[PDB]
Amino acid sequence: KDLRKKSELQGTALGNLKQIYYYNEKAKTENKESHDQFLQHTILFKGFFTDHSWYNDLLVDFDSKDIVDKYKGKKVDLYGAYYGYQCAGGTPNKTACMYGGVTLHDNNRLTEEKKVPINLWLDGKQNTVPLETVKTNKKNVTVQELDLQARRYLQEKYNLYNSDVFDGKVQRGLIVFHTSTEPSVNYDLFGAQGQYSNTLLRIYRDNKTINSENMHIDIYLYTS
Ligand SMILES: [Zn+2]
Repeated sequence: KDLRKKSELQGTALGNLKQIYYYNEKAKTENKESHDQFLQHTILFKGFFTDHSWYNDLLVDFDSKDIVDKYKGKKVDLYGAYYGYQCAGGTPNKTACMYGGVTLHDNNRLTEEKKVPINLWLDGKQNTVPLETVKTNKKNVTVQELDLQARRYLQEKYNLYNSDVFDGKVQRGLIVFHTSTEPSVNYDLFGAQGQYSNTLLRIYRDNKTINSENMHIDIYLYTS
């Protein structure tokens, strides 16, 4: 297809993708509230981390002040991948970074959690994915929240982000967040830019959320 290939992805790019989607901790937290803005289109959550870990503040970046004004001062829920490297922001080695992942709290919580159906095809051979693979308690959920889970599995079941010598067989792939309404969102499993989280995680900057009810995912893998 018109998919980018593993070959082109630097050894650190492929490594960081693997840390992001497999090795790293996601930032999940409910009923959070922030008034703090930081330079035109980012919200700053003072003391996002309540444990005793490296990072204290979190800096959520978005495409525009439109999205920022949609959440600033509102009770939001977070779910995403955060990074410390090149986290261009305020408090020194204390501010971590995330792109979007912000959701509106109220009325979003579902009665019973939704298991999002993934259809998989490795070289046409439709392989089946477990039903608990990707799940969310949100009526309206970020593509990032679904993505982080969807890709975790492809890392596990398929070593997607492995060097060709350690079974990184698939060399091209596409993930599709097919929704029951608007045009499905599609990602190229290898089309990220850069080799570090600062640019790789930028794809989610649009804070694109979708309807979880009556929706699923399509994953196409090609080992050629
Ligand atoms: Zn579909």
